[PDB]
This record gives sequence, C-alpha cells and structure tokens, in this order.
Amino acid sequence: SGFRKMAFPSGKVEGCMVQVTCGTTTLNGLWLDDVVYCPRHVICTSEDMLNPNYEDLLIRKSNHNFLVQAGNVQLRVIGHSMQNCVLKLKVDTANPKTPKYKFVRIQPGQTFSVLACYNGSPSGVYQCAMRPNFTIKGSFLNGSCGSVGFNIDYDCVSFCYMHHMELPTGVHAGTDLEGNFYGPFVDRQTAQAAGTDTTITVNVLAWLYAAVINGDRWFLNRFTTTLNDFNLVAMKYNYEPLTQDHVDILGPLSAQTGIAVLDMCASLKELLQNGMNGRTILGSALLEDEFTPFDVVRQCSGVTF
Amino acid sequence: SGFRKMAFPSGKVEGCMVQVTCGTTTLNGLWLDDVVYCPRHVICTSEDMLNPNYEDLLIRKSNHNFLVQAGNVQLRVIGHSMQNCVLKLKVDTANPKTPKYKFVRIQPGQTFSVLACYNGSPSGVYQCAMRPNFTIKGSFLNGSCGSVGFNIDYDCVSFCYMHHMELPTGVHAGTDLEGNFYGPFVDRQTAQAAGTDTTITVNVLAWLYAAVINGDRWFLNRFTTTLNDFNLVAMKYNYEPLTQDHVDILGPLSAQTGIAVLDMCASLKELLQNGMNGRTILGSALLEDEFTPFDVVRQCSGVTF
Ligand SMILES: O=C(Nc1cncc2ccccc12)[C@@H]1CCNc2ccc(Cl)cc21
Ligand SMILES: O=C(Nc1cncc2ccccc12)[C@@H]1CCNc2ccc(Cl)cc21
Ligand SMILES: [Cl-]
Repeated sequence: SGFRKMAFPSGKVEGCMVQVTCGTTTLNGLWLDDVVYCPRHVICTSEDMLNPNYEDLLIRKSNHNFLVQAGNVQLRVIGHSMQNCVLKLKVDTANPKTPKYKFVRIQPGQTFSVLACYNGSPSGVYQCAMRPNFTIKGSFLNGSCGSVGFNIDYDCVSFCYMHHMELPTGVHAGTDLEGNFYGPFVDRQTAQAAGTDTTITVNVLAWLYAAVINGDRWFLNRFTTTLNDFNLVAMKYNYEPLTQDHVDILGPLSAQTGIAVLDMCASLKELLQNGMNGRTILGSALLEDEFTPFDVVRQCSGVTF
Repeated sequence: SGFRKMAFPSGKVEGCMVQVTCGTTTLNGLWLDDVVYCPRHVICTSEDMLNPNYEDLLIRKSNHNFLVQAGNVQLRVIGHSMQNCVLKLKVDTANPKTPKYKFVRIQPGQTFSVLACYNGSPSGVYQCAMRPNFTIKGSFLNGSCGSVGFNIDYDCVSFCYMHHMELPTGVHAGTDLEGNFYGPFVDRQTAQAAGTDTTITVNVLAWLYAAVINGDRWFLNRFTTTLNDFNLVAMKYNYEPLTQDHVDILGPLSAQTGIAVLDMCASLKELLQNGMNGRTILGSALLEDEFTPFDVVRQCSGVTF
C-alpha cells in the first residue's frame, strides 16, 4: 500500500554526469561513450546570450577551451560539434559506466525523472511531467543547466530531457538529447513566457485509479458519461481532451478496479463541478496529473530495474 | 526556482541492494563491506510470525541456509548473527561498490529517501518522513522488506531505515540499521496499529519559509504569537507542539526571509483557521510537512526573490 511520487533509480545516470567549463561558465554534461553532451549556451557570456550567433561563437573555441571533469579526473576534449541546441564534446575516453541507452523525444503528459546536478555532481532526483505547454515544473537553481531527465524501459536508460533555462514564472525549459527544444523556446536571453497550461486528463484518471487501488473510493459514483460529453466538461475546466487512445491505455486499470474509463470520467466530471468537499484523494486536495497510466501500473506492480 | 519533493540520488544505495532467501522467504538485503543486513523475519514462515522465537528459529539455520544473490552472482554466507530485529550475514566478498556510509537513528520529523526494492532490484526512489507516530507513509508492496531509507549529505550515505512491515492502515514500520524498531512496533503478526498521527509543525513552518524564499507572501499577516499560544492553537488541529529547539532550528530561514519564527507561527495559525481560500502554496492546496528546515535550505536559493 501507499502511493508516492516516485522517480526511477538514478544510479545509471549518476555515472554519466560530468562538469563542463568554458571560460567563466560551468554547467553539467552527460558523458555517454566518448561524447559529452551539454547545452550549447556553455560557450556564451551573459552579453552573448542577448543575441547569440552560436556558429560564430563556437568557431572561436578550440578543444582545450572546454574543460570536462568526471569526478576528480580531467577528460581530454578531442573534438566538438553542435547539434541543434546541444554541444557535443568528443573526449579521448569512453565512459566505462555508460549504460544501455537511447535518446527519446517525449510528448506532453509523459513523465520522467530528473537528476538535478551542480558542478557535475548529482544533488537530487525528482519526478516531473512534460506540461501540455512544454514546460516542466522543475526545481533548479543557477548551475543546474545540463541536468537531464530520463526514464528506464527494462534495462535501457531513455534520456528525454536536458535542462537549459528557467522562464520568468519559475518553470523550466529544455531540449531532447538531440538539442531540439520542447516548446516554442529559444536559447537566448530575450522575453519568453510559458503559455497557459492545461491539466493532463489521462494522468488525473490514472491517479484516480491509483486512489481506488489504494482504498480511496469516496469519489466513485453510479454514473457514466460519453467521451463527447466528458470532453465538453474537460474543455471548460482547462483539462486536455481525452482521446480514444487515452481510454484504451486506461483499459488495464479499468479491468483491475472494475471501474469503466467513462465511469471514472463521470467521477472526474463531478470532482471538477463540485470540488472535493473537504476531502482528499491519496493525501492531496488537488487532482494530481503527474502520474501516467504506466507509472500507476508500474508502482502498483513493483517493476524493478 | 521551483520546489519539489526531492530524493537523494540513489546510485550509491542501488550498488548495495541484494536478494536474501531463506527457505521459501525472499526479501532485500543491504550489502556493505562483507556484511548483508536484512530483516530477521526472513527466517520465518507466515505461521511463525504470530509469536516467533527468533533465537530458536535462527539456531536451526546454518550459513548455507541463506542464499544471497548480488546481480547474477551468488555470494557465499560465511557467518550469521542477529542484532535486535536485523540479521547480519557475513559474506566472503566485500562489496566493491560500498560507499562511504554510517548508520544513523533518526527522530520523528526527519526526512529521508527510500529506495524501494523487490528481489534485490531497485524499483523506485521517493522521499519520506518519519511520522510523529513512528510510522512512514511509504509505497511498498509484498517483497519490499529490506528496502532502505537514507540521506546523502556530502558523499556519505547515512542509512536510517530498513523496511519491515505494513500496518493495517497501509502505513509502514521498520527499524534503524542496528535493528531497533522506530516506535512501539514489533516484528510479529500480532494486533498492532499506528497511533494517532499528527502534523510535523516545524516542517510546515520550514515549507512556509520555502514559499517566501520562492516569492510568495500572500499568507503572511501583521500578527505575532507567543510560543505557548501558538501551541495551544496548533494542537487543536492535531499539530505537533513546536519546541524552543524547533524555533532555534528555524533561525537561519527566519534571518534569510526577515520573518521572525513567531511571526511565521501567526501566519500558520491563520492558515489553520481560514484554509487557503482557493490559493496554493508551492503548488499545494494542503500544508506540507515532509520538508525539514535542513531540506529547505539545501533545495532553496540562498537569495530570497
Ligand atoms: O535560465 C538560465 N539558467 C537557469 C536555469 N535553471 C534555473 C535557473 C535559476 C536561476 C538562474 C538561472 C537558471 C540561463 C541564465 C539566464 N538566461 C538564460 C537565457 C537562455 C538560456 Cl537557454 C539560459 C539562460
Ligand atoms: O508486513 C509484511 N510485509 C509487507 C511490507 N511492506 C508492505 C507490504 C504490502 C503488502 C503486503 C505485505 C507487505 C509482512 C507480511 C505480513 N505480516 C508481517 C508481520 C510482521 C512483519 Cl515484521 C512483517 C510482515
Ligand atoms: Cl534526526
């Protein structure tokens, strides 16, 4: 019993975190095989960030301008190139701790673990969701750039996020490991803002199934709804539309609890229209949307890595 | 910016998790140097658990009755002893991945990371607090016994908890790494229940200071309180008494924000009376009590917004 915001074990990623320094800027890098990946803004001064020409700034740097420190060992940079908003530093040593890995680009609503790092040293691990507005509500301070997000699918680390920036509302923006930003953000110190966010409906439903599995049933009711009527309600409350794919994905949880997906939708509709009336669900007074259906099944079945 | 329930990176502990089997019972063990620590109830069947005589059950076991598996390698047990509710299995191989570590017994209110494991394989990491009633609200399924709780301030792992059991309310009980239970619990299937739990007041105050550091002040008021009047009110909401030690511990956060501890106590008193009136504090509609003053200082910026 119990249901916690749980991150994947971070050990496989901790063994890849390094410190990258270019001039006065120090941030984190991800060392996989003989390449260290880091935000390309490591080459910029604060003034360069106002309007950077990354190709021009990079051509002025040599391999020795990049200092890469892995623990108490200085790695030798033997090559450098840029791929979108990521800088790839070829080093003369393959990381002996490189796990089985892939680079995957995730969709909004998908969750991942973040290993927050400073000076190439992991400081903490937490679970995030890619918001529908493509930001993450992370917890990052200055020096955290280059920290990565990941999932583990069997014994393979799927890296999905690299941290680049904090927006004025305190939320975060980053790229996949191919350097493509999530969201309409640019790696420039210019006016940028998170768009209006919405709630990840399929995740709220998954979490309501987790609450039922854990014995919290007060919100269940005799009613059902159609997908069309439920989506009218979802639109009204700034909830993401629920698709037939989401309904299909919730099938296993629906079968385990005996509550049809549209029956759980009728509970959610009632919660949106009336609130919780002083009650909580899994210790929360808000509807939680940062657990996917897969996270719920995984946590309630004890999948190991 | 941001404020998340953050766990320590789990890698140093993942490299210590092993599977311990005695007969038909299998659970997790913690392999540090040449010793594997695990709950002594690994020697019990379900029938033995009503009134087990552990000395009598253990004297009937030899070293080769304990099977310890570390990855795909079977370790050889060369000695065994019981210390309180923990079984210590001496093995013929020192764990090459043994981090710098210590065993620390914590007090209620302290937080720690839990690396939930099954069959010696880590499944997830989450943050917990030792409740005032000496239970933890974990997320554990059958097979999770032997999973451990820890903190990693600096490069030293301080192991503070080993999981033994789940109480009827779905909360969890365990021991320190010397096998002494937290609370009045015993490793026996006898009628046991968690006592009435209370809110960890010093942690709620620490979290309100985190909210102020992160730029929110809506909940502050023009009032102060005496420590005794604060306690008289807080106890009516099932909050733990706030002691002068707690006031002293909140000194650094009080100095950074410029809000006196008793001034923050008055804000907490008002929040208990009014609720949040549709507002949230650090993304929560409830007062959070699983961040200590130390956790807030570690996670938050040293500069108030
Ligand atoms: O956002 C950035 N870094 C940070 C990242 N995360 C949390 C931070 C907290 C506090 C201060 C900085 C933080 C940097 C510096 C500001 N200008 C800027 C512009 C574009 C890009 Cl790609 C990066 C940046
Ligand atoms: O509590 C125990 N195990 C578990 C531990 N954690 C989460 C569980 C979830 C679901 C089922 C079991 C779980 C065991 C078995 C039950 N009786 C018992 C009595 C005393 C002792 Cl020390 C251990 C136990
Ligand atoms: Cl303590």
